[PDB]
Amino acid sequence: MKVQYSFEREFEELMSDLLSKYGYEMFQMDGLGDQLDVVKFTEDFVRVTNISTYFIEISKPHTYLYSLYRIWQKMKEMFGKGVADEFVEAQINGAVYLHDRHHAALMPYCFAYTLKPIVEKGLPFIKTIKSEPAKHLSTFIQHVIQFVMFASNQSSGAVGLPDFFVWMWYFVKKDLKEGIIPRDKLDWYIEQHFQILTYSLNQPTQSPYTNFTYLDRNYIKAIFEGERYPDGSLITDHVEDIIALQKHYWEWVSRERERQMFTFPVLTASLLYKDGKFLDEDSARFINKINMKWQDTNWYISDSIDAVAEKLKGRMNSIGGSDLNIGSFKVITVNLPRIALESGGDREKYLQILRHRVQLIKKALAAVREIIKERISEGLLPLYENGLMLLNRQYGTIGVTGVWESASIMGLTTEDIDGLKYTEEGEVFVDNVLDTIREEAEKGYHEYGFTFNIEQVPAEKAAVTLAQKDRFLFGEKQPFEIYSNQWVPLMANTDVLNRIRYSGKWDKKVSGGAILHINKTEEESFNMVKMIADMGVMYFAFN
Amino acid sequence: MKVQYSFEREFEELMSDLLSKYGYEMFQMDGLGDQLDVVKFTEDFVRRGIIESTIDTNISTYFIEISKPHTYLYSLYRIWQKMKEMFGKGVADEFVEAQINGAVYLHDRHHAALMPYCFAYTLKPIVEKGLPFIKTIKSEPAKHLSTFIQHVIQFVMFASNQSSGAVGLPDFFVWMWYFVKKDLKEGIIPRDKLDWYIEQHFQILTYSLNQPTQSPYTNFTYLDRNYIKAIFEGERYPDGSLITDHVEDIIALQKHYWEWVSRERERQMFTFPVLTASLLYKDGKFLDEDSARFINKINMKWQDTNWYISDSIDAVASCEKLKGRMNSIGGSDLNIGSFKVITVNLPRIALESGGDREKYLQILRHRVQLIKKALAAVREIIKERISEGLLPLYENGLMLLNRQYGTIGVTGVWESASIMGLTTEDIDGLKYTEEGEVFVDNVLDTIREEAEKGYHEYGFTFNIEQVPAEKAAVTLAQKDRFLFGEKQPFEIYSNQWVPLMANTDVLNRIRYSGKWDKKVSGGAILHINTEEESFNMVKMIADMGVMYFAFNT
Repeated sequence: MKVQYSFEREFEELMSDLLSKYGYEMFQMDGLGDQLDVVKFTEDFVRVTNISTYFIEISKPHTYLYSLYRIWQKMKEMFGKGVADEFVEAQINGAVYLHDRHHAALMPYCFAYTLKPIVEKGLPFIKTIKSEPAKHLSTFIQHVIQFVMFASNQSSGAVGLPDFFVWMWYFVKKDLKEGIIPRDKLDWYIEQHFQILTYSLNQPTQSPYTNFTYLDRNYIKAIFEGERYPDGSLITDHVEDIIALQKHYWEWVSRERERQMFTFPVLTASLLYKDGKFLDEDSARFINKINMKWQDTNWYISDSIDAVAEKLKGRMNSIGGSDLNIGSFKVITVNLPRIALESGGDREKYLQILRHRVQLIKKALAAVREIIKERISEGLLPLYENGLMLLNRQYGTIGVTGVWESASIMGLTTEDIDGLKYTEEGEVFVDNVLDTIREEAEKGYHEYGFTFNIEQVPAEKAAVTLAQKDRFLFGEKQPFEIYSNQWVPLMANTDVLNRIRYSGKWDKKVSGGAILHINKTEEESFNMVKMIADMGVMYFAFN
Repeated sequence: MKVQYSFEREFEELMSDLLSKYGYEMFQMDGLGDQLDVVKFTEDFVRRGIIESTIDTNISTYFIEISKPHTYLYSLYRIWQKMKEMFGKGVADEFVEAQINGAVYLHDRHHAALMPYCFAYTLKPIVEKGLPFIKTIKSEPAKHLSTFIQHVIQFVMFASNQSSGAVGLPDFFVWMWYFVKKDLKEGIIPRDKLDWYIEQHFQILTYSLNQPTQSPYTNFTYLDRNYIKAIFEGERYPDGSLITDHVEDIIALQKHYWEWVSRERERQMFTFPVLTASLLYKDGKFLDEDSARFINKINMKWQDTNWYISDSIDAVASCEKLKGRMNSIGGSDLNIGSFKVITVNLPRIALESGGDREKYLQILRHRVQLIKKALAAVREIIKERISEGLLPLYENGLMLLNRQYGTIGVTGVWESASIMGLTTEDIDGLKYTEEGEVFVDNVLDTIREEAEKGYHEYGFTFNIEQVPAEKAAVTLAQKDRFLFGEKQPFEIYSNQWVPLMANTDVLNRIRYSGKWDKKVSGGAILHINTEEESFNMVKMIADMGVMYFAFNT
């Protein structure tokens, strides 16, 4: 049988032309080949996973195809047919990578939420039961769990809870005062509620992506200045209890991750660091100590808290450490190796193409944003209507991947005694690439009325597929089986100091939209942490 | 674009022929017309929210619905393949034709070749082994109540996505009692806050089970002392104590939930779990009169609990021909379910028969015979899915295929009778004619005979259910109207022996349920629109042989 999908004529024409240009195997590589054949898909699938996976996966080609089409329509409406055509061509041939493409015309990527609207209003967007604002710890924890479950299904990416412990403390104290618990059973009641939360957030084939952030004293003071709990108390008056509550959780998981063997929430510590020292050295020494066991907390370093006290400021990171009330509605990544391949070694041409493609990506992000707005107006994204997800606090994200491979193809990498590295010219070249992307991102605000950011994305699948497409198009000229999601590859034989220095040079140019992975005593570890923080690295972890 | 789905030639031929013979409209009615067009489907979906507001769902609903036409089409194809393998091409073609034109109704059709319909579980494996079919986190057997509750919740969520229908937990309170007592003994709770700790876990459980568009369908059963003693004779808790030694603790805990739910159902307005009380009733009286009077009392407020009446506990004793009640609304016995329901469109046969009852019965027998084969095919497919490791509920002994019926469903008994000229109106309201009652008897007895033969024919047990048919009642009527026009005057077919809305004396309604509930072994429900008054009426209904009923308010 053949089934009719009812596209506009011009889109049909476009897809026919692209098919003729690139062949069926490009489409197959893009996930628009056999994958759209339900019988093949189903019979192949049915040969760790169970049936629940099937119903999730079966529709992904189809909702991708619809999303591509819808984005094309909106781009045509906004900028004209040629632009829309060019974007579709770029997405299908792999010059760019639309993330969560099966969701791109239906819902947004991620957000790091505050729990205040929950505490104050409960969960009125759910009708199957009425949920009065909580008044005890058990209710609060339930509500939080349900909120996470609901948000994971209203979005494609991470659910961040950086101020979780702030609001948890309040219900701990309130419960304590009203004698719901015996004091001698406080810690048991706390750890119980940790267990309930942690257990519920590690349930399926894979768990939703959540983030916790250990806020230091500076961040707590800065974020919640003036703000009050429900009882009228000032939040800033309980900084030491909130800290105490966070440390308890951190200690608890390090013991418990052995036993119960869970991943989430992904843990980040946010520390204000200036002039060679931590402004909250206690918290820093605590995290440094805790991490000794598993190295399970990511180090977030900042030199300022102005961002967290219409152009958007605040850190956005797909792994963790996204600031409170910050996110991204969509990421679209630039294939930098493609551009290298298209440039033929000419760096001027490289930068002209880069610039042009980043400009296209902005137009697509704008179009996606308009579609999200359409979804909101259609009553489909209640997290917006209920002011939990804020569109004015979401970036459009320009992604980058394959910086190293791109530089390599340009002949700007080498190897000396200290292993693999960029050449001097290669460092200048990366400087220029990143400065160009920055320039365009910054122009974006005035151009389209919302803020753009940049991230060196994890690219778990993109790093493979973009490489495959480039190999398909450029053959032996593209030697890499996979593109890199760090400034210098994880597997690379290179001195740790170079790695660190690169991160110290380039992390700032993406405003912390990157991570550094670095593979006998506390003071040693802490000396290293300080050394890395001194060099300007904004987000890192040891393995 | 035109997208290829890779069917065998015979199936494509068949579908094209059916298309030529019935027209696109029938396919559109069946869910295989414009619904397969992702663009039309999506464009449609995103403005229903606009129409909603004009008249008076969110994006999470989109990803659920978009694939249903497609997984139904695959399921139909797969069932056709398996039926061709098992019984030959003519049968398979016949079944596909019947399914598409509305002679039968395949339930959960978008799931039918992928997972089973329903089960009423025991929580013993969860208590003893935890949730080892989940890998995202380790889940050792619970030691405390809070953990037990969490595990039950996650089990429900997990099982709800491994099946299409209800998740029944008949012995929930049996196992919850244990953890309550255990935490009381070890001083986890202060005695003086014991009731508070319990209600907190009633809250947690109940919140979570009413908290998705629509919540998973769950069932609770108040087991009377007879059921508890009969089911759990010889069984022990993890501490080695006999469960039967705790009958009065289990009862008290069950009454506590029923009381709390009644008080709380108003405040929070939730629906689940669906409450049934299972009561042993013999020769004019409740064998557990205490529990019956309690239920009677607590129902005075919302009538939120359904009455399950049985004359025997033999079936449920210890829990190869399968015995035990199966009901899609509530009251399925412990360790009972159905892997699939396929309903016979009885009005269709009325229309086909032209008024002749022997023709009617010949066609019916043939249809039920075909349905049996379809159910046998679906069963084999589920077994394939099990061997492919896709249905861990079976691998971990929570879902039991040998404890699952293949279900022959029925809908439109009344409308079928009316089309046949076998209904009327007398002084006590609408009713069957004398000949109509015999006709209904013959229908049910014929299905019964075929069901009983099926066991020898196919090696598993068949049951019968007068299904709720929330959608089938409309679609079947519509299709019949499309095929037969004004000879099918009903906008909707009925899911009770007598239409809920019909002006007919309660006594007749009761009488009909008393005549026919047993023929479908309790696969039906009777809705009927001071305390002693209520109790007397309950007893009057039970004496008449009604097996499952409720009052509406």
